[PDB]
Amino acid sequence: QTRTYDGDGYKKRAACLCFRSESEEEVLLVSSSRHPDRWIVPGGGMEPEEEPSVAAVREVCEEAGVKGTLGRLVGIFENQERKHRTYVYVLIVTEVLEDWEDSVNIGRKREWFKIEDAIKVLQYHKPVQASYFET
Ligand SMILES: O=C(N[C@@H]1[C@@H](OP(=O)(O)O)[C@H](OP(=O)(O)O)[C@H](OP(=O)(O)O)[C@H](OP(=O)(O)O)[C@H]1OP(=O)(O)O)C(F)(F)P(=O)(O)O
Repeated sequence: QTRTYDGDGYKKRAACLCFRSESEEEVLLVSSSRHPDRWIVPGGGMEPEEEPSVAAVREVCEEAGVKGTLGRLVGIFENQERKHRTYVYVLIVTEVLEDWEDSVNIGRKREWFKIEDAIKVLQYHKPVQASYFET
C-alpha cells in the first residue's frame, strides 16, 4: 500500500469508531500487529487520491472485518510523536464478517469495549486514540 502525506510531511490516515449501535455505548477495537496484547482503534493509511471517508471504511473492513453505516467526521487528530494526521469517523456496525483479511493474514483480533474501557486500554500506548472519544 503506497503511503501518503500532507504538505507538512505528516502521514495521512483514516480510522472509524465502530459502534455496535446508534447509542454509541460499545466500540470495536483491534489488536496491534507489532504488539498483539495491545488494543488500537482500527484505521490506517490513505492511498493516493483516496477520500478520507473511503479510506476509513476500507481500513476497518481490512483490520476489523466489519461494515456498516458511515456517520459523521468526529475530527482530524495529529500525533506529533509519530507525525501522522488521522481523520476519525463514526461507523455504526451492521455486518460482522467471520474470516476477514487481517484475521486470515496476520491473526489480528477484535473485541467490543464499553467507551470508558476503550479509553482505559488506549491511554498508555495510544493517548491520541483515547482522545478520539472525548467528543
Ligand atoms: O510502529 C508504530 N506504529 C505503527 C502501527 O502500529 P500500532 O499503531 O498498531 O502500534 C502500525 O499498525 P499495524 O501495522 O501494527 O496495524 C502501522 O500503523 P498504520 O498502518 O495503522 O498507519 C505503522 O505505520 P506504517 O509503518 O506506515 O505501516 C505505525 O508506524 P508509524 O506510522 O511510524 O507510527 C509505533 F508508533 F512505533 P509503536 O510505538 O505503536 O510500535
